[PDB]
Amino acid sequence: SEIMNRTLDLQIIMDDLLNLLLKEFKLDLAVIRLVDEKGVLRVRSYSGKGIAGIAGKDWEPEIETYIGEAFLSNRLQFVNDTQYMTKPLTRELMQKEGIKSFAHIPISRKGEPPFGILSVFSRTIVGLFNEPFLNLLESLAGQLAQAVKIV
Amino acid sequence: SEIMNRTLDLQIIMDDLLNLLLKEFKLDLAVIRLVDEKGVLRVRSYSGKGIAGIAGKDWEPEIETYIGEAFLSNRLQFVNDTQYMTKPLTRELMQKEGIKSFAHIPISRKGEPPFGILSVFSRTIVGLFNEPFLNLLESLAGQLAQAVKIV
Repeated sequence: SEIMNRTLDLQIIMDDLLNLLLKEFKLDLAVIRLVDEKGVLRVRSYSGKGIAGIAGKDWEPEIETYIGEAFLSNRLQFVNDTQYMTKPLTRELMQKEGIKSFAHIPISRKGEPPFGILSVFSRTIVGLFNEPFLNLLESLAGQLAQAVKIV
Repeated sequence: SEIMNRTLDLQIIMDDLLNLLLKEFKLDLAVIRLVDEKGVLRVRSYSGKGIAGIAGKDWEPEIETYIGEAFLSNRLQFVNDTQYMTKPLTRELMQKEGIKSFAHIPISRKGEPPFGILSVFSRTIVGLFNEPFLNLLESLAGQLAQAVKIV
């Protein structure tokens, strides 16, 4: 109940942060996933449209996906131009959704194993993910990590 | 953490229900508020646009508002046509947002004190809230009440 209310507060924090991110940058979709008790990466927050399609499901982390690789290696993964991906069906599925550019960023406290992924997608531009922007996403991700741990 | 995950599941249940409601009916905004520890009605879920305006804040329940009256008396309150409200500034503020019609429905388990309000608004039509539709909202509200209590 107290923990319940802190979790509901956590939700609003996450949702507001993704909404501000989409306002400020040429991203069209953003998703936060958190590991549940069973270790599945569950969708807990998202902003923009597309959650009902390709970028929107729950994931058992696995090295064969970009998102599983980010989580499992604790290192960001990104594609600056979807035309040049090496996974041909996945590439095809994503371009069909209009995705030009994407990134998966681990959500972890400094020196600790990640407990989620921040995933972001532009249907708008390629080349979004230069080092300055990756800097900012990792800052966003750290502030999310902090807020979760609070609960 | 377990309770945390059940609360995050509760969120998705609420959000999906309001999204389905707005799909099926000529409502343009829906809000769920739940009482926090201090007794304030906090916005915990919403669908549609308008949350950043008049229909969107947290409320200390009070008999001088329609929403406080619904909560405090445990009885639904509704206005079928905003042109005929007796609160002149409030009426003016709402019509300026384009609101034609609204309802506040207590969220309670059968025979128990309410622990939230389901508020719904149409910018689309007057007369929405006939008895059949009020039936359905109270059913929605009971299924929400159940889900919260689960957590």
